[PDB]
Amino acid sequence: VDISTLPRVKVDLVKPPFVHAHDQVAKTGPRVVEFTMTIEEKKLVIDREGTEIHAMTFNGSVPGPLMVVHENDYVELRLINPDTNTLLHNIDFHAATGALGGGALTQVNPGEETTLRFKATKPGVFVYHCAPEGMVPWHVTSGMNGAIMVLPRDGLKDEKGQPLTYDKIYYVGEQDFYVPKDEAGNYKKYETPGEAYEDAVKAMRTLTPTHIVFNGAVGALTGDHALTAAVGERVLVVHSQANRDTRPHLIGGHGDYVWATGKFRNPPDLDQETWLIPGGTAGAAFYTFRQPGVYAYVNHNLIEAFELGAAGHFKVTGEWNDDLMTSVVKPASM
Amino acid sequence: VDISTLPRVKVDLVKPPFVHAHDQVAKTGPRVVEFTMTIEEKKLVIDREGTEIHAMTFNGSVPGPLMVVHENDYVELRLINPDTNTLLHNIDFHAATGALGGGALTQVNPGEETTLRFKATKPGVFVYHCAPEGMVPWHVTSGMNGAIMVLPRDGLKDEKGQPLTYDKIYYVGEQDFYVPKDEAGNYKKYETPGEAYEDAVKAMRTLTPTHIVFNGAVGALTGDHALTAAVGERVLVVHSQANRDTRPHLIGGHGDYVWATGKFRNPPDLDQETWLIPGGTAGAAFYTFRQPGVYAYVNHNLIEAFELGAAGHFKVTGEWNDDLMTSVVKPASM
Amino acid sequence: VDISTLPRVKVDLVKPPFVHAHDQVAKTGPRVVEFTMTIEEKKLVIDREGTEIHAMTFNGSVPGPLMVVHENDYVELRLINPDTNTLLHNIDFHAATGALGGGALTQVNPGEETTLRFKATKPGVFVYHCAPEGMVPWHVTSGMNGAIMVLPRDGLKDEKGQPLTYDKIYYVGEQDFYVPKDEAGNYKKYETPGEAYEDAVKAMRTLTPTHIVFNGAVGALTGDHALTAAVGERVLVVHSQANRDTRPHLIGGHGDYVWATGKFRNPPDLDQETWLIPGGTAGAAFYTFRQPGVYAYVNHNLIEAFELGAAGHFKVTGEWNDDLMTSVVKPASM
Ligand SMILES: [Cu+2]
Ligand SMILES: [Cu+2]
Ligand SMILES: [Cu+2]
Ligand SMILES: [Cu+2]
Ligand SMILES: [Cu+2]
Ligand SMILES: [Cu+2]
Repeated sequence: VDISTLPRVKVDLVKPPFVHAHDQVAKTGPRVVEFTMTIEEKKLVIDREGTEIHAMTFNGSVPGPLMVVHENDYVELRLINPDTNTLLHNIDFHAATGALGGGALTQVNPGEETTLRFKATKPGVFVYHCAPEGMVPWHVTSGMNGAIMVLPRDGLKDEKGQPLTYDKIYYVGEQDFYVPKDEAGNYKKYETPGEAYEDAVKAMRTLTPTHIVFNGAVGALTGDHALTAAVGERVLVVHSQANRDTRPHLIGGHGDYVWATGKFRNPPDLDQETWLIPGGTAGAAFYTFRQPGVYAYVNHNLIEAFELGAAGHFKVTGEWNDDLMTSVVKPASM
Repeated sequence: VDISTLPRVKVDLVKPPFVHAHDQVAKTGPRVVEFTMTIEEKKLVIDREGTEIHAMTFNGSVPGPLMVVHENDYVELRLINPDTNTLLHNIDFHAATGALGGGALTQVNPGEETTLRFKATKPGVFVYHCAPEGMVPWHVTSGMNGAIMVLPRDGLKDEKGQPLTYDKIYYVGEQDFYVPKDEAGNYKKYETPGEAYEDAVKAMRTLTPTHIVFNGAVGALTGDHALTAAVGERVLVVHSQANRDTRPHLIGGHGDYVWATGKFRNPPDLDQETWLIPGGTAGAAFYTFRQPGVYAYVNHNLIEAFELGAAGHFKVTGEWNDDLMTSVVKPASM
Repeated sequence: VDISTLPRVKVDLVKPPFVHAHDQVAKTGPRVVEFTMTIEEKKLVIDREGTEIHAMTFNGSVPGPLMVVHENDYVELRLINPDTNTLLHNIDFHAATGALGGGALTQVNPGEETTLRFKATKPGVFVYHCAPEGMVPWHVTSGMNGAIMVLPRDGLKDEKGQPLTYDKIYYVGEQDFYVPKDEAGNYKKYETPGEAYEDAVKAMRTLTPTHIVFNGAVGALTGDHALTAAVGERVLVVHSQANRDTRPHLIGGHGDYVWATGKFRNPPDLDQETWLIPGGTAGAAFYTFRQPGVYAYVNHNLIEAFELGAAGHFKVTGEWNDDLMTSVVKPASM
């Protein structure tokens, strides 16, 4: 059908871990869904020590925002590279077919913009990332990645084909950073991107992240920015990792239904404690909360979680179920 | 139903890789299944060189013992921290719902004990581990982890819904250790836990294990402690890894039915050569032996297996099947 | 049935990434399928810098060639170790049952040969590799591994049981090398295998590959050796990794049907962006091309892909579909 005959809808994105408005079950026929993102090179402080890096972002955040469409919609993205940036950038959608996911068509120097359209022919959560030829892992591991969710037109389904409807959704982007270290182990900083590049390559070639964070920094999804839920709410957590495997775990909960490799035509795995999201993938986990209190949500390499940054929190409201768990004898002498 | 009306049964645990007595198919209604574990901080020699570490254990072993219940039983654990220990400990069950898996309710100083109860609402094999706030990966990577199996009340089923009944079960706990090294590469020892802690953190932050072992030491599941089976026996191998991914493989065999991420509501994967158990998970593999002789059971990063310790053996009794395999021409000149 | 009554067919192998002739659906009853491989120790240049290693190969290549049979055929392999080699070698088939996959029966010194037969009782793609007791990871990580495909007798099937027929097949072997480095970071070379062995062990124990390549070298599956396809062709890519996990991704495409852990009795995963092939496994991905142009095929740890070597290309012929993807506004000022 002629694409100029289709409805157009403009999305206004939100910063992760929040997700822009959308309907689970498609309330219209196929649409051209219009998005705009502005690339921002910016300094970011990523840890409690004050370590500051030169991040490369879509729309000012690490991760980039979650885009949401339905299967067989068209995604039309206007990608802007303002002249205040210094580098060449582009975008590759793992949801898309052809031209390196769009990367071959979206190369923008500072001061340029472009508009890409693709048909979202496969349902699932997918990574998107910058990928300039010859500099790909540098851009991705500088934070230049996010995700897109392509919902089935009739929403999510369980392993038996019955509906799964979330009440809340969050997007956790997990980022491995490779901050270059001197021989004593202290981070180096650099005066220009070119002067940094060889030691970024050197740091990356060790394959050992210095930091692994959610939402761009140690502690970002804690305190006043903890995720929230109520007992009995159905929550979908989309989780991406553009470059290394991760093993998400909700401490005190489960993934009731998990698409570990993120593709909704497949039945979910049930009752997961932990699951493996391969580097280069988005996964999604659905959970109905049953207990109030604090939860941690981690990469279950616990060194990565608690020493390198890959941990966030939920604060859950509601009543405690002593049938599901109780302290019979509280800690006491002997 | 009122929990005080339920039967109580006391389990007496056994040391891994053996598993305490149980019935695959539940012979009673739901029960409160009572367990006791005593925490033991102890020196352990982990390799053939004599490297000795200060391990932190549940019940004196690495891994902690396998607990076995059925779905919708209640697990009631008395956790004892004797005054001969020096540290604070607790326990998080990945099988449980709420309070950080129990960790928020089970904090015991030396000289204290506690009793936790939870409902085992989801069937599968699950990790349990110590997780004291601010010291989590140190305790887990000191050996303070084990697993619990929550059987379906009607036992295990194959991908078609027919029964799978094991004749024997073993529990392989796989442990990544991070023994601190000086600049020359030799292990350091320490005089107190506090004096060790920073270099343990430093060692962990390299993300590179020094040792990866089954049942607490290089070679533990070999020789007089090799696993055993007979041709035609059905064996379930439960395998856990609380902190890093592993890729188990039976050299000379297969996983006929594998729950790689350990959750029995899902159909197993058939005919696996190797499978991925993510860090923070227990998996289970069912195999019917068809050939006698020696088998190795490994993490199939073969460096991890054969240089770092992640290898055990089966000794299998019975008759050789030349239809399945034979040497047509034995090795000879030309 | 008496094996001497069965047909014999001799296969003539081809060098990867190509695959010898075969029929998807079995056109005969069960056969003894005869293969010959000659071990070759040889120098190989593995990167653009000219780094040369002493590789250990089956049939002169890294990976060894793909062998193809059907379920319940017998594989009969004549393995030759010419006297021009210096080491002991053998072979373990993950497809086989008993005697360490054949390794216990196939130990050949230089100047010896042997013939092994096994029944291919399970359908899937499987690793094969050398595994001499006490030297296993050295041989495997020197390149001495390949794969075997055991097709179902009625060919491949989708998640619904309908046929999947490929038009083309390729075999990508992915190799992690551990070239020993001095303290300055430069590669060492060695005068004999014995003089190399300790530092190979030392290099392996770091767990950090120096190189991760497809088809034996950086860039091997590019340029005049890029993989090829046409729009509308159905392609199966078999991918093995004998020692470390990998996360394959077709840049600009998908895995339409993926057996990530390689075993065809299981339904494939649909619509994958990226998938996890555990170390010690072969996986297979089926894709129907929809767009022409250049694709990259990578391990989606992009550092591993673009800095360490784990990247190849497809060149795809045919017409561009602007409905699936188009540049609406090409990159331009503002
Ligand atoms: Cu960029
Ligand atoms: Cu990508
Ligand atoms: Cu502890
Ligand atoms: Cu845990
Ligand atoms: Cu060899
Ligand atoms: Cu193997």
